[PDB]
Amino acid sequence: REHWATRLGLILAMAGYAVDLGNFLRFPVQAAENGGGAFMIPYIIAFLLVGIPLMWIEWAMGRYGGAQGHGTTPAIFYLLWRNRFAKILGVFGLWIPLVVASYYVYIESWTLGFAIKFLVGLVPEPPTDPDSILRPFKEFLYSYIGVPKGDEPILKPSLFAYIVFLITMFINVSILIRGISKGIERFAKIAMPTLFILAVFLVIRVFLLETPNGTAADGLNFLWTPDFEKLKDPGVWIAAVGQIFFSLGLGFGVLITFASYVRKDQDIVLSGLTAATLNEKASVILGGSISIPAAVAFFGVANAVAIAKAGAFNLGFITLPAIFSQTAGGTFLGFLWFFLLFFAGLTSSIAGMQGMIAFLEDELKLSRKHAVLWTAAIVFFSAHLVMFLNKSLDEMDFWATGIGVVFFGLTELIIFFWIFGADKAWEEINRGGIIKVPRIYYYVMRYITPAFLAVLLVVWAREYIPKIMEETHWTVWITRFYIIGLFLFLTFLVFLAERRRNHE
Ligand SMILES: CNCC[C@H](Oc1cccc2ccccc12)c1cccs1
Ligand code: NA
Ligand code: NA
Repeated sequence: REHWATRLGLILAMAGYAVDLGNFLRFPVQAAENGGGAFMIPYIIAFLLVGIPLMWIEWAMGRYGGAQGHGTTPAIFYLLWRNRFAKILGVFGLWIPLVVASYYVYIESWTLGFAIKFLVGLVPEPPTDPDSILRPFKEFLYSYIGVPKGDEPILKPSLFAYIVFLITMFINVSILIRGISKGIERFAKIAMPTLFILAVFLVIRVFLLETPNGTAADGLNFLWTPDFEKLKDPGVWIAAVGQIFFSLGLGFGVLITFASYVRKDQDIVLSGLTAATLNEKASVILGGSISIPAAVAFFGVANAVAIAKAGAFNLGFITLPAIFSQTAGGTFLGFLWFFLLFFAGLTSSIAGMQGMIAFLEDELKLSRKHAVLWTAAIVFFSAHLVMFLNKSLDEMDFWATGIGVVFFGLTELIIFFWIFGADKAWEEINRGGIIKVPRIYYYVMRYITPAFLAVLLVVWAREYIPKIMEETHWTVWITRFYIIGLFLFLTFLVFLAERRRNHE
């Protein structure tokens, strides 16, 4: 079985996964809408009661399973719990990241495409007024995606967008086919530094932004000034727990798979806590210093609320490109910005797609080459639903992310710590640990963490399901049809996996 070559490379791969577009876009938007600096109170709390505990647990289950040659949850859940159901529950952690890959790698391709379009200067050049500057870029993006101009829910992506998507897929395969060490780890050692450099460079450039409408200091002001009155809202405390979950990448079965390449007695306590810290630093220091400030600097603090309510997607693909077109040498900035995003995704997409590679290797005894190619084949095929069918992307995101993560995490907690036994689990976490987990975290992992995840479940159940189930167009059933079909298909492979083992 493959293994991580260097302790550093492990942390950089793990952090590479956690650091993504969410760091630079989603996190700054969530903070501004939920108390600003006051949002740090429920965010840090969720990081300590839910994020950190679950991080150690997925690392634990991973290494525990990796020692026995199994990187995926259909096998691992069957080692913690020896039930027919546990294999089935485990399919979700094989199903979830495969659904994400079905649309993320594509979104990742956009950044690459925009990065190229900006580097060669093939971008709109306005013209004055905000809607006169944004619209050429709002339309620039829509021509790439192929946003429907009619009542039809049909996307028509440009030939370029499709070709970049193919190139992007190819790039992923290139790294993935070289294995864990000479591929993922080797790239994590290049990507993360390059990522940091670009972030700092952009940060410095943004602080020097001065327009008649405001400055970057106005952006850091609006973002970090604390509105404690919003801490009364449960929704802020829900968004915080959700964000931490989302930022660390919990519930996707990616940490589990990655940590299964960690050797049996190697540290996971300190190593995980490090990678988790790298992610958070990137979010508050780098990410919160580029997007929101620059937006406020150019449009003034007057629109800072309107900008934040415009969503993370608009901020990153319409707003920020439009601002760069108005700055000295801004075409290059667009290139640095999109190339910054590109790597941030590429370091996550190679992680997300490793779970399916691992399964085919571990359970179906496929070579790494075959396991990589077939995984690429599945993702490429399924993506056409995202590329061509409007709002398919959102349906996959909704189900996979939302439910998947919350439900799976709570499943991971119960199986490992309640079913497999808390004491056996706690030892599994602290074993080989450079530092030991604080004795108080035993109670957090056993009660506080699943309580949070459960209240999150209930709130989530009440607010978002009734919405998607009735008010959405009928075409969502196509996406539902397909993502259900995937789960059935993955059930079947798991079935074939166990039938092959009884023979040998
Ligand atoms: C927070 N770090 C990774 C984010 C996570 O990343 C992934 C998580 C799981 C599988 C993935 C497969 C391909 C690409 C990214 C994947 C997601 C991003 C967007 C929706 S879910
Ligand atoms: Na993150
Ligand atoms: Na990444």
